[PDB]
Amino acid sequence: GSLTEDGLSYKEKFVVRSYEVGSNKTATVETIANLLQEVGCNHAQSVGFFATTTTMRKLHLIWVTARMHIEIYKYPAWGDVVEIETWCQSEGRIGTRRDWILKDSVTGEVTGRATSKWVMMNQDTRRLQKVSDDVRDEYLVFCPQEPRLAFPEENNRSLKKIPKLEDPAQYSMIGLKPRRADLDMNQHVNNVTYIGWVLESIPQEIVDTHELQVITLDYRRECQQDDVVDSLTTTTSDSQFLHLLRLSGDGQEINRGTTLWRKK
Amino acid sequence: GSLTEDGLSYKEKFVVRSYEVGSNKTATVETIANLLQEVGCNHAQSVGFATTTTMRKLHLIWVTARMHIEIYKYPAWGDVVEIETWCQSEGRIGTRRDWILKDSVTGEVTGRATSKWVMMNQDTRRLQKVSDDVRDEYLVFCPQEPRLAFPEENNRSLKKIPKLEDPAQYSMIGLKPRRADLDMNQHVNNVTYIGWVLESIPQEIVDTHELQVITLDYRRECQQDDVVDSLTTTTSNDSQFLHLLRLSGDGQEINRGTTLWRKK
Ligand SMILES: NC(=O)c1cccc(Cl)c1
Ligand SMILES: NC(=O)c1cccc(Cl)c1
Repeated sequence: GSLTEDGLSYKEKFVVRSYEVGSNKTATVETIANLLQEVGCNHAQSVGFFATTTTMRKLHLIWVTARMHIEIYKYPAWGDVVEIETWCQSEGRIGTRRDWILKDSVTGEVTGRATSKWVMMNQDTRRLQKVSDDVRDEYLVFCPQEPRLAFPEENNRSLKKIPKLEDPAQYSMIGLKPRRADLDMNQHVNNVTYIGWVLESIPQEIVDTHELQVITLDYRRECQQDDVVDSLTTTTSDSQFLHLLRLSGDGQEINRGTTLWRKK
Repeated sequence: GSLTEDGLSYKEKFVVRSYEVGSNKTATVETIANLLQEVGCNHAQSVGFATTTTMRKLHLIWVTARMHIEIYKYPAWGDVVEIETWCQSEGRIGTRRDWILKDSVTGEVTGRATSKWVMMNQDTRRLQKVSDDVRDEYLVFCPQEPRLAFPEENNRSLKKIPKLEDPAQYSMIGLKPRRADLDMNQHVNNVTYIGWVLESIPQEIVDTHELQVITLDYRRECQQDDVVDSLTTTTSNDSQFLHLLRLSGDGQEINRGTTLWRKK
């Protein structure tokens, strides 16, 4: 992988692996999400970087995902080369946004796009906060100054408010627990695991006859290593679904989301 | 990746990804096992394939009976690991796939693995010896003189594994596969069983030791709607364990294995 000519974005090529594909012999949305995370990590490493600035480490501040939005037009087949370009943009004091463009390496056509919102949090107390002047100054030199959006369209799917699923849910998958492969190097549950858990409550018949086109996921709270999750889904309609992940016992919300599926 | 000069083995280089590492910032044994499977798939594709012409006609497949992996050094995040793989016929019993892992920079062997595969009818699940017609079709892709990753006289790769007796010292109850655990054929990936074995190892061992050796027997599959119990008993500065995976209800065995851990 490499930073582009202007040093304001990063590109990387990936060959889709045999274990990364589903029953359609194309990459799962979880493989795509893992690759987006990997190209995001290589971008931070290439520019001097958890990927925190000098002041953030001193104050015990980290970047945490508030929302992930992914739209796939074509899932790459096993053996195909996919190229991903990623960049960051400051959204003032609210936080930052990381965006991605996925392309077929052979045709150069855009096969997908993603956008994510990140907020600053104290890693010990878990308290959110606006981004400081000094912290902003440290990372602004790595972001394009004019807006560059993967989802430019006014009133698009990436910024829509998501409601809370009401009981009873139409479908459910209960007792989901993370295993050691679900944890990252910091012993926290990988953000991609939550996408898998959302997808667990989609009926098999939808998975078999439809392809996932859009997934928007809000992150409210973490699932700890010893927590148990219930995944809930209700059809709101192409097929559209409303999703809710909550802790198995008290019913404490961890995530909410929506999916849009297209008939094959 | 590429077949070597003589066309009897295959080599591939892999850069270790951010999500592929554990708490030590080096590749998990499940990442290693996934890579072994990937280089095995690319080898079969490069030589014309994962069944021969006669196998497809008779509805016969290759299934893993045993996997044995020994790691001397786990590659760090960002490191390049090179893996060489080859197959050998073991007469009518079946075949063996072997692997050598090396650090690309030093050329030092950092790991090795060996696996035994048997022929099974896809539909009835009945095993069978390898016929001459099938043998003739794949023998041209194997070295004729023996080439063993584990040449040693009384090495760990061929030791008989006993059945863990109740009560187990440790256990992890109610493990269930999710859609990311399935391969393109909708069967549970062989690497998931390694993860489930490791689930019953106490955290203190994972935190202070490194896994050196894992030997795993495969007896029966876990189906998409099955629930598994992972059982471990210490059999021993090195720690050794006896492992058993069984179906949560009737206690039907699916796997048995052993692990050897060395203090960090
Ligand atoms: N991790 C960061 O602070 C950050 C901010 C902007 C661009 C990049 Cl590459 C990284
Ligand atoms: N899949 C096979 O039958 C096989 C047998 C020997 C070598 C290789 Cl590369 C493949």
